[PDB]
Amino acid sequence: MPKKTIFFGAGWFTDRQNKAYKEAMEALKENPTIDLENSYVPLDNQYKGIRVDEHPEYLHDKVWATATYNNNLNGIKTNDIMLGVYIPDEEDVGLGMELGYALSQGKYVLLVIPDEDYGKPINLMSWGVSDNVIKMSQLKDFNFNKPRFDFYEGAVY
Amino acid sequence: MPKKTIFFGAGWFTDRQNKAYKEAMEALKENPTIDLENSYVPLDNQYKGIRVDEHPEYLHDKVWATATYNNNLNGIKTNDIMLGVYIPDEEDVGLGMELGYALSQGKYVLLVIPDEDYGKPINLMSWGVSDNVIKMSQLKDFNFNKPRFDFYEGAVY
Amino acid sequence: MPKKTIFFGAGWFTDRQNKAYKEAMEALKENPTIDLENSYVPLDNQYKGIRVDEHPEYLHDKVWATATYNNNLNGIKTNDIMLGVYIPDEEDVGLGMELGYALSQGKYVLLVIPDEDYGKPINLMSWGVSDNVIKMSQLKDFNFNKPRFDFYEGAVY
Amino acid sequence: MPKKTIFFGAGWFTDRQNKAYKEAMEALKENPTIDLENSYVPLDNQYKGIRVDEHPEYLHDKVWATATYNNNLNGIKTNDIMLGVYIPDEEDVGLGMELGYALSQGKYVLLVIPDEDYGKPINLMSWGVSDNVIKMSQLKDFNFNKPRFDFYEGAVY
Amino acid sequence: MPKKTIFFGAGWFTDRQNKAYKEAMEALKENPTIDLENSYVPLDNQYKGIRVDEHPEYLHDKVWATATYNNNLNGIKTNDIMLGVYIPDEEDVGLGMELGYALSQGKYVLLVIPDEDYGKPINLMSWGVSDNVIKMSQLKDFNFNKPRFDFYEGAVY
Amino acid sequence: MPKKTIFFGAGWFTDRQNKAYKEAMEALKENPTIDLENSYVPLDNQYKGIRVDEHPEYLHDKVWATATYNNNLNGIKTNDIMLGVYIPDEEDVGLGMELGYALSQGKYVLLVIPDEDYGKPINLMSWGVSDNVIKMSQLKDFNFNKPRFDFYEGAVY
Ligand SMILES: Nc1ccn([C@@H]2O[C@H](CO)[C@@H](O)[C@H]2O)c(=O)n1
Ligand SMILES: Nc1ccn([C@@H]2O[C@H](CO)[C@@H](O)[C@H]2O)c(=O)n1
Ligand SMILES: Nc1ccn([C@@H]2O[C@H](CO)[C@@H](O)[C@H]2O)c(=O)n1
Ligand SMILES: Nc1ccn([C@@H]2O[C@H](CO)[C@@H](O)[C@H]2O)c(=O)n1
Ligand SMILES: Nc1ccn([C@@H]2O[C@H](CO)[C@@H](O)[C@H]2O)c(=O)n1
Ligand SMILES: Nc1ccn([C@@H]2O[C@H](CO)[C@@H](O)[C@H]2O)c(=O)n1
Repeated sequence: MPKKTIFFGAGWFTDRQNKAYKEAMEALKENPTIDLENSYVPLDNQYKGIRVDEHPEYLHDKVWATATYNNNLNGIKTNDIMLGVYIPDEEDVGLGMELGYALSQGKYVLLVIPDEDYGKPINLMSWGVSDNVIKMSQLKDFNFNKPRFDFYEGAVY
Repeated sequence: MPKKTIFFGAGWFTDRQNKAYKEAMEALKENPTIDLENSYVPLDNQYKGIRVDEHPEYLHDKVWATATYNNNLNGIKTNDIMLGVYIPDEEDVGLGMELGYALSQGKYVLLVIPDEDYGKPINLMSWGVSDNVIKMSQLKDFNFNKPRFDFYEGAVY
Repeated sequence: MPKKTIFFGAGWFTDRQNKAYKEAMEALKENPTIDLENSYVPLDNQYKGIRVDEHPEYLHDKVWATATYNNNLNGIKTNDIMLGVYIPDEEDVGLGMELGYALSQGKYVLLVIPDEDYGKPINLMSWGVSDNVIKMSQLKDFNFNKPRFDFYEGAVY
Repeated sequence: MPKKTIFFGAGWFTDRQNKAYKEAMEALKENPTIDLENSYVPLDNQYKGIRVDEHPEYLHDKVWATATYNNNLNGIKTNDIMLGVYIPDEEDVGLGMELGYALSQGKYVLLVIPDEDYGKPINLMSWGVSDNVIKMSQLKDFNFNKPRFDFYEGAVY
Repeated sequence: MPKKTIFFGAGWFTDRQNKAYKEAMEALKENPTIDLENSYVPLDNQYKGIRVDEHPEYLHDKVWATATYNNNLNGIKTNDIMLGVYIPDEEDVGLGMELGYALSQGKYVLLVIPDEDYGKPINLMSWGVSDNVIKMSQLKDFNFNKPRFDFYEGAVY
Repeated sequence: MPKKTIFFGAGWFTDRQNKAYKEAMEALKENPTIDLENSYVPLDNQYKGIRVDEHPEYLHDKVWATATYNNNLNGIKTNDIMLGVYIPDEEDVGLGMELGYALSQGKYVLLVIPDEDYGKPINLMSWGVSDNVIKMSQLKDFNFNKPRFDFYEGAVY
């Protein structure tokens, strides 16, 4: 079984983000076509250790920001597949940027939406960058070695 | 006097977005380095001239979506400069994607924030993709012939 | 009145190609949004000014080929708009490659088909790379300052 | 033995295409550096099942075309190597486009020509996009882990 | 008379670099196809207006470096043509990187070599990235509206 | 243990280059995350055999140069990681070009500097293209499966 690495695109601000985060991570743990160990998970890759939760003064530090921004781009460009954990009611400008970067870097762009949310409207441009969008319950068995193009069965605005 | 064209990146989904939209458009009309006539305004380039909020029968039309998505990419790639009307409290996933696309197309990426909001934290990834960020009241006089890189006078989250 | 430059993508290997070539060139001469003088015409930019059909000693010259190939890429990348004079029944692999290159360089990709052939099926991949396709008789009046995406009024095979 | 995946670029219209198709497929089956299972073969990836042979009404469907076009680009961008089964007498605009896309996506671009045809003239731009061109009989033993640049020993037009 | 802008690629780290710098700048002032006013000159675009050789406190400032690096990339991407003032005996790693970046941004890459040095061997990779190379005394009259590919009249090492 | 391939970017002119070359090669031989066998080493990939050491007439041959230039680009684009063996006192325009190419091709760009030299000033643009710069003694244990962004702890000019 060949395995692909992913960039774990996902917010961690809100309760719905955190729930979807935990679920997507569990699905990837079960997916035999994913090498999670060698995948890039932003939350586990805080520059120089420094946790911004505990030291918010770093949010005005240009060096911290440059390094964190660059680490994210690096994580996208050096991994096989771009994953976007996507909450239709809580769409994220940062994830959006990353989707557009991933597109430019020639990566497959997979959005994953919670089953309870699948079908709800998403932004045209999110709809368009995506090569495919699936429900959370399909993530554990998605074949990342044979990724295909498909359309969201759902609304755009 | 050389003139550049822009892509008008902006949400139109809240009252603060719409207010910023109207102000930015007025500033561009007054800027002697911008050719607004030959610029791309997404809201005037929707497929078949139809907005999905005014004709919700198009919410699941895949042809309308494909064409509108593609028209936007074309608007970014064929114009000189990428503009992002940006509300820190109401950031737009669609604009984010477009910032990433613009970066891929080698365009200058200028964010413009209402004066009342300038200085407030913005998303890391918006901070990073952007080449520069200014107050709404600076847009009318910005020299688009000599565009330069600068850091936002403001924090990220 | 702003003017754009074009790369003149066109075969010259059949009578219908050559007829379309001559017509497209005449239309461009009359289009007030085109600067034809500073446009790239492949047939005037062959290495050492020599065409391989008139001097078949060059059929295996690797230097002539490298230079002519590279001159074409340079012609696409340094001009505003990619034009493809396109015969549905006599499609050209060389033009196809160039359509792909132009896409990579972020150029508007306009196919122009003789009126007598407009509406006939074209290759899927030509249909997709193209931003738009028009009849020969529309080329003289096309506004290259406001280029937009549209679907071919026609089938694919 | 590391293995690479390919996109199987090849027409299936004519008798010469079909013969070369069958031969190239057999060679890849024998090549220990190719993972054919996880490679993208357009003919086995018809969108939503729908075979256009049996339902030609889909050739005027914009959604079918968008999806099929995108599936092909996706198959090129997500695989390691671009293969072009190339018939000098029957050159294909669609394959051409794909070669240019593959180039832009940073892939090795390998043309394979039937032994009976190797040496016959090919288009300059096909000659140029290619990183290498080989005879059909060399495909089964080509080392895809150590791909090199070389010139076609043959004519261009 | 159409005018193009340039990025002024040049070292300033030896006497021969500086002499070539001054000569190239004078030639550009006289070239009727160049808009020098709206061109990017790296030495006038250092972050905070400070040169590290005049203020060595900035030798380890990561913010100064990030901004100056980014300003240069922006200068290449937003101007029409990439110029490289090139000393065969004193080749510059920084300019080299920029040649590669310019290639990525689809810009014409023109090297200009002092007359006294024109014809001397240059690095293979400089020879290859360049679209063309000329003598300093040709820069004042070069037609930047019709830029073409040519091989250096000179060797590589 | 997954393994990545590299392009071995390094000069071989001077005594310091040759020493660093030998050391970097030995470190890669010891690194379990590198597949050196399938990596691209320019010095072992002389076109058509022809060694330029022994036949310097090839330095004025345009075909030799085209092929060697292209083989290098091909070696960068088809491998996972770009390595630059970097001597601060002897910076190389060719390596510079390759770094910029690698960046454009979405590769991780790792500079490696001799321990005796680590901390010495390097060009701004080398500092910027790099995703990371390490000392020679860290190369044997660098985890190429989890590459990260970091800043040189050293001077720029
Ligand atoms: N402080 C921050 C803010 C944003 N991010 C990146 O941006 C996405 C969420 O906006 C996430 O996918 C994440 O990669 C980050 O890493 N750190
Ligand atoms: N229905 C829609 C939705 C989005 N957009 C594009 O995306 C941004 C707004 O999210 C805008 O910047 C716009 O380009 C659009 O054009 N039409
Ligand atoms: N001998 C040749 C052959 C091809 N071409 C380029 O490719 C297209 C014609 O196939 C044309 O669009 C042209 O750019 C060329 O320039 N010279
Ligand atoms: N109806 C069609 C037409 C074309 N193609 C793609 O284009 C190439 C042949 O033109 C082939 O390589 C194939 O990928 C396709 O998939 N379906
Ligand atoms: N301190 C520095 C060092 C380098 N540069 C850029 O890189 C080239 C000179 O190496 C120049 O072409 C210039 O663009 C710079 O701008 N500032
Ligand atoms: N004659 C030459 C000259 C240069 N090179 C490539 O350029 C880098 C050193 O300049 C090296 O990294 C090497 O790839 C080459 O291969 N052959």
